[PDB]
Amino acid sequence: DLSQCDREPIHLLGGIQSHGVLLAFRGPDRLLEVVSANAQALLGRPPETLLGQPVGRVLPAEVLAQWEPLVARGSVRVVLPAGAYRALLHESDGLTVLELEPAELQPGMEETALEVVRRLVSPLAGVKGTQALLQTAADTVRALTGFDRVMVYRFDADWHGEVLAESKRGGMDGFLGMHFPATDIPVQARALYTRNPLRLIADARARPVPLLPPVVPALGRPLDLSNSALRSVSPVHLEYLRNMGVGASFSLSLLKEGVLWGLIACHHLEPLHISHERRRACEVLTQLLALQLSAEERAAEASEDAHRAALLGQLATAMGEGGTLEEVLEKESERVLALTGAAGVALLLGEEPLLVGCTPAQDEVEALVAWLATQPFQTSFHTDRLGTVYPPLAARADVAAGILAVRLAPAAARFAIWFRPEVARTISWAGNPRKPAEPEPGHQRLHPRGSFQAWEETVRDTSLPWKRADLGAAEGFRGALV
Amino acid sequence: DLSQCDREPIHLLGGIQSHGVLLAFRGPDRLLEVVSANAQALLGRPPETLLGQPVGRVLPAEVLAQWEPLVARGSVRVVLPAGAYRALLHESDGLTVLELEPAELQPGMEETALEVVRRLVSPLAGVKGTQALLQTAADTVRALTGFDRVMVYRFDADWHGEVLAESKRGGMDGFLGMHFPATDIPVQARALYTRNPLRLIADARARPVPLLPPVVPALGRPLDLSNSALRSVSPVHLEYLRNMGVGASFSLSLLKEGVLWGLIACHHLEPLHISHERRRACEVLTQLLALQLSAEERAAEASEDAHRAALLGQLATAMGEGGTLEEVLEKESERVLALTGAAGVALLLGEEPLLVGCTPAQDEVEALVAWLATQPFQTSFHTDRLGTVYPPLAARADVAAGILAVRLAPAAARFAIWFRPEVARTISWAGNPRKPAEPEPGHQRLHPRGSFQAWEETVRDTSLPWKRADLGAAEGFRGALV
Ligand SMILES: *CCC1=C(Cc2[nH]c(Cc3[nH]c(CC4=NC(=O)C(C=C)=C4C)c(C)c3CCC(=O)O)c(CCC(=O)O)c2C)NC(=O)[C@H]1C
Ligand SMILES: *CCC1=C(Cc2[nH]c(Cc3[nH]c(CC4=NC(=O)C(C=C)=C4C)c(C)c3CCC(=O)O)c(CCC(=O)O)c2C)NC(=O)[C@H]1C
Repeated sequence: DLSQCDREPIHLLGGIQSHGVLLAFRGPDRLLEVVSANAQALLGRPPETLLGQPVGRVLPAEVLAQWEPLVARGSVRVVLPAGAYRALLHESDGLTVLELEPAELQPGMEETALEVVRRLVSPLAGVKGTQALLQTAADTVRALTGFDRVMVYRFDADWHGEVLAESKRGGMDGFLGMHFPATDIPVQARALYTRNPLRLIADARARPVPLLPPVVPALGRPLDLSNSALRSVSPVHLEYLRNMGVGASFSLSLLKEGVLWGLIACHHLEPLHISHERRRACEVLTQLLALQLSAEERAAEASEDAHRAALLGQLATAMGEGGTLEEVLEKESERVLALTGAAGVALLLGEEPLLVGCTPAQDEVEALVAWLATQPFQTSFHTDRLGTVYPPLAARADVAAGILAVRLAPAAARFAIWFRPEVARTISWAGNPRKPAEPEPGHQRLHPRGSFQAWEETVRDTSLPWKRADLGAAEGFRGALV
Repeated sequence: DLSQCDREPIHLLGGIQSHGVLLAFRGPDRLLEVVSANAQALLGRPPETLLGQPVGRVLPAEVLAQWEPLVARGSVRVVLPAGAYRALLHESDGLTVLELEPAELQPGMEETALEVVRRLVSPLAGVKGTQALLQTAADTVRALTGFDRVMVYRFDADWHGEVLAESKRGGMDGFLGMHFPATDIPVQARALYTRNPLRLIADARARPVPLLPPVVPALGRPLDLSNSALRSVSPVHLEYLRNMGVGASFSLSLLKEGVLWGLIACHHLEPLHISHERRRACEVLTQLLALQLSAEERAAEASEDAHRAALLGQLATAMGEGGTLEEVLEKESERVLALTGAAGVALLLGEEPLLVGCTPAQDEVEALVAWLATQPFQTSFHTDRLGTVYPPLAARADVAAGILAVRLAPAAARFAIWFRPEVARTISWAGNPRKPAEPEPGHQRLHPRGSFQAWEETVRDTSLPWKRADLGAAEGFRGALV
């Protein structure tokens, strides 16, 4: 259900967080289009005052002369009196928006950065697990920027998600694992993330400063301030940081193959600044988890479906050692129950069901196969909510929860299905998971939570997942029987 | 192993490189043991002289401070007068050694080092080949190292291999797709390569130079300068250079998962040098493609094994429809002869076999199992040399070149086998491999082979090797034939 958590158009508000410089260019005489109320404490003149006029009469040697390589390169180094700010510019509406903001100072970066990166890619990164991949990312970002707590909050199925890391200064709180809403990083904000990796809400205690003059003439709405290394970000997300204990919340975003995954998310007690170049090399490490993820949750399969096949290669040479349908589906479906580690399986190869492991009684099954000739799939329907499809076989939530359809033939109920059950689970939310975002009488003006204190919920009457190798252990066993 | 190339004790050989100054202080109260030849140049005295004399009673004030921060840190920033170098050390045989050796002249070395990490990484890399993947990185090695000819090359099957990547400058003789030996980086090299990537012969033409006193007081032979940086080399490797465009080598490990997937040398037309940090930068990137093409085989497998589920599926729902095997197979033949990377096929199910496609004569299909049942296997026998281990069929470079077996019922002579042609496939060999290195009258000191021109090896035999997602389509079939 779309809501104004999603609705509300967070690219175009009134640009930028108060340490910036947007001076923007309709046409070939540059000309100053959308300026910045905060433009008098760099430059020397007020903005209004050169809003109508060229970059001949605006920019100083420093930034101006390297307006050439701006185009050429993407980044340049204006080192004008105030110290050393950045620049960064792309095309907008009819706009060559020069951005521009503070610079890094230390040679650290390469040396710091590197010693850091070779942590997150050693001789063999994954000797004791994937947690140890996840975490180092966390460790290194919090130790590469210089922070307190960070995390690995990944989305799942619902676009829900949970934090899967922690590195800290013994004396904050956290959010260690705890599942907490899908009504946070919503579709308009977290789809602008496939596009615009990195954020910097930082001294997100302070106020947002406007542009000039609100509507960027021609267009109608504000600018398009989405691709801009500065976005002042919404209230709805900042009223909420203020209840959380955040001057700055960084968030370094993620992806492997043209899908999201989760974020990085660095909380800090007071507010901090990270440079174009080094929240760009933040990006180079969040990028570097998304590989070694891809790599060997992939390769895990290969390895881990040899040790599956051997269990097929066993129940195959059974086949080889004397015609014995029933009796050799009996013994080597200890090894079938364990193909997909489960508690049973009933088979309908014509007669009744020689049904073996730890499942329901014939009566129930027979009522199940009929009902299952009613459902629409090419080979194998599976479910992990046995009530949510066929609630006759609810109360069997203790040995049933999912089944593994394989139609052994066309216009027939010839089959085999098995019985995977319910499991504890304490996915723990950051307050009652029902109410995530709660407002005042009318329902147009809504605010944050103000909570996060481990209100538990019990994912229950559920089951496990169905790893690529389950689905695939079946289509090989189709051919076995035929 | 094999011939005066054989034995040579290539590490413990004394003799170092002339821009660095190796020397260790054995003993507890840390006392200068053996000093290195052209040891002064930086050290101000005659080498021999100060052969007793504690840590720093000898080597300056400057380094005496630094003495402390390298015990702890591995690496320090020494700076005497003569531009002045920095030692990276270890503890390579009871004594614990200097490697006092140049520096980074300009803080770009790192600047560059990081951004060429980006070229070889951005998610959307390897999206126009893996020839290109490999190459893309290889292009950003050479970008740093300065060098004038980079390789990146793989050892196939044997411990031979072929230059399968280039990237030279102008008028540079090139091995683009060219090919050469095994007796180059021989047994001795690697065992030494797996533990420390990197080797540098930089004035590869300037002559080594002793280090007093060729054999260690309390041990026997020359040092054992195994792990080091201004070592030298078997007096032969830099020897099979003086008869090439020899600049100075620079080679790396790509130890892929466990084993040595090859390496990547680069030489100039004359002298160069690179630094401790720029070496490590070298190192870091060969870890890279290595990790990269691990993640690519380990992937494109997963693609194949899923790709021929959806084949098999097709197959089994021919298999479970009509009258009998011979009938269903007639068409589905072509579909199974698309599985063992499909070439041809047998099918000895008792009766006179079957030929479904391209095959030889029913006699030769029986005279195979006559041989096969007499010799070993639990199942199956991909030999692509099928005309040598079994030459009754030693002329079938049309119809059969290897085969694929499968025990259909085990302890019983029913198989189901695959014919798989010879394949003409040009090979441009470098000089004559019937000349690894021509020796002198005696056969006891070898100089090398001093020519390397295009050498044709159009082979007729072998057969496009069966892989995992090849071979792998068989375990299932064992199960199918029943
Ligand atoms: C009615 C809409 C609502 C918004 C708007 C909104 N939500 C987000 C996303 C967001 N939420 C969190 C929470 C959080 N605390 C942590 O420690 C971590 C990670 C471990 C998370 C995810 C985060 C971090 C984010 C976005 C990442 C970030 O905040 O840096 C956003 C994104 C902000 C934007 O404008 O881009 C918006 C706009 N918030 C609500 O509660 C509801 C009302
Ligand atoms: C009779 C014994 C022989 C030796 C002894 C020997 N050779 C080497 C070095 C070596 N050869 C190659 C191959 C190679 N890599 C490339 O990129 C190219 C083309 C430009 C070629 C031909 C390599 C890579 C190496 C070592 C890499 C390097 O140069 O650093 C060594 C290694 C000595 C050491 O480990 O320090 C030994 C001991 N070589 C012969 O050909 C025969 C005569």
